[PDB]
Amino acid sequence: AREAIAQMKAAALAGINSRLFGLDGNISTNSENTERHTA
Amino acid sequence: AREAIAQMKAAALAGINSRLFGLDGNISTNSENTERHTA
Repeated sequence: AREAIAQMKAAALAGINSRLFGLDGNISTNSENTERHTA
Repeated sequence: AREAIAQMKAAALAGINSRLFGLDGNISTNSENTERHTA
């Protein structure tokens, strides 16, 4: 049975790419403006 | 008659090869695979 177990564990895991990062929360698509308006 | 009996017993047994074994039950024409399949 020691063989058959390892065959199961290996058969049920393939293609799963770990990729320890998820996604970052910090977005900056465009920097902050910091300018004014007048008439 | 002691002679004639022994002649019968010897005449009626010839070519019979004893061969105390019959046949074994254990067959192994090809060993057991123990491998998997995936897509």
